[PDB]
Amino acid sequence: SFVGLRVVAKWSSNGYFYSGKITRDVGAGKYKLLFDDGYECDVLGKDILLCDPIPLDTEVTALSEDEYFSAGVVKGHRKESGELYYSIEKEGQRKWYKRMAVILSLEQGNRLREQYGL
Repeated sequence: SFVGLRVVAKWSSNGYFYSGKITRDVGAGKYKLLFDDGYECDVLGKDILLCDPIPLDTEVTALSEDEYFSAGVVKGHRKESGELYYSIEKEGQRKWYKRMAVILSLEQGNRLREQYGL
C-alpha cells in the first residue's frame, strides 16, 4: 500500500469512507491522505480501503444535493476525460456520479474491509 494510490478511507470516528489518495507513509500503521475535497490528514491503515475504483457490485452511498444517505449499487465505471464516473443503480434505474460523490457508510465500508483491508 504505497504512495500515490487512490483509496477510500474514513478519517473520523464513525464517519464515512471518502475517495482519497495515499500521500505518504507516516509510519506506525498510519498514512497521510489527501482527500478529493482537498482535506488532508493521517489515517490509520485499518480505516483505508485500498481500491480504485470501487468494485462493480459494491453497495455505496451516492451523494447529490440535499441527499446524504441514498444507497445504490455500482453498475459501471466510465472514464470521461481524466475523470472517473460511477454508474449507480437504485430502484431499477441508474444515474451517473463523479468519483467524489460516491461514499461508503461504515456498514458499506466493512463489506470491503476484508478484501481491500490494508
